Amino acid sequence: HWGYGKHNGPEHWHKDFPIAKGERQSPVDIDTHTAKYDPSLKPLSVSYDQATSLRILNNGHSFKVEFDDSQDKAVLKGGPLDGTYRLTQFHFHWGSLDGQGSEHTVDKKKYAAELHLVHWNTKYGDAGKASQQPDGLAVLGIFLKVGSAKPGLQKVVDVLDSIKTKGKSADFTNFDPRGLLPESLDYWTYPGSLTTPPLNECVTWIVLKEPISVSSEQVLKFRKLNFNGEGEPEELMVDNWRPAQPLKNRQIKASFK
Ligand SMILES: NS(=O)(=O)c1c(F)c(F)c(SCCO)c(F)c1NC1CCCCCCC1
Ligand SMILES: [Zn+2]
Repeated sequence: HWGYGKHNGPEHWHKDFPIAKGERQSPVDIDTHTAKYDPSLKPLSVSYDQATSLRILNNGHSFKVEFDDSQDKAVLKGGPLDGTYRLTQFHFHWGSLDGQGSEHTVDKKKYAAELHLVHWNTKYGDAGKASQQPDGLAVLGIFLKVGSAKPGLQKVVDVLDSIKTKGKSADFTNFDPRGLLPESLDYWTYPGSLTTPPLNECVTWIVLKEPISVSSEQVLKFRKLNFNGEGEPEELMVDNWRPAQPLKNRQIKASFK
């Protein structure tokens, strides 16, 4: 199966998922000087007031916090988007060291981690259907740098010892994702893809300019997770990021400047 290692990592994925060499793959490097300010772009509307987190899983690739998306409770709209996108889950990608871990890069700079809040367009009724559409998903990406702790992340990190190995899950209620957001909602946006198999080209990416700060203690807890299932040789879950892919025939638009 696919993963993040030498024999099954990103450079191999195209064998099982030919779309890996497609025209709108993610992530990308965001050239800040080349991104076009678009005064037509709207402020992003993040309405996470009624979010209902349900569970947290270690799936052997990352961990994901999944939400109740059976009614508009936590929705994204505006920005570059037409229509309403419901939040289904968030997850992170991170590195073995603080100088790598993000999927997107900014003028080639890598961040220590990247948070993805995954939303699906309600016009398609369910996330599976939405993933088959070019405007099906909107992923809000937030960079993490290491410095001051993020208090709103602490409830996540403190639960990770309970899901150390692949397949372990736990109930995870009343987590408020508003505590993961930076002050500014200035963003870059472009059409792209899932960053893991099946790599579907179904995502409107919205990448915030302003990172959040997390502490070294917080990211050390991410790096204590394991890729392996219990009983298998121990492999620390680190460097679960896809590198930047060719921009091809895309422009990155900026909501600011
Ligand atoms: N990274 S991402 O935000 O483009 C992303 C989606 F938008 C998705 F909608 C999904 S779910 C559809 C794939 O089966 C996804 F897995 C990822 N990637 C996964 C990261 C790899 C580790 C698995 C944990 C799930 C998220
Ligand atoms: Zn992701």
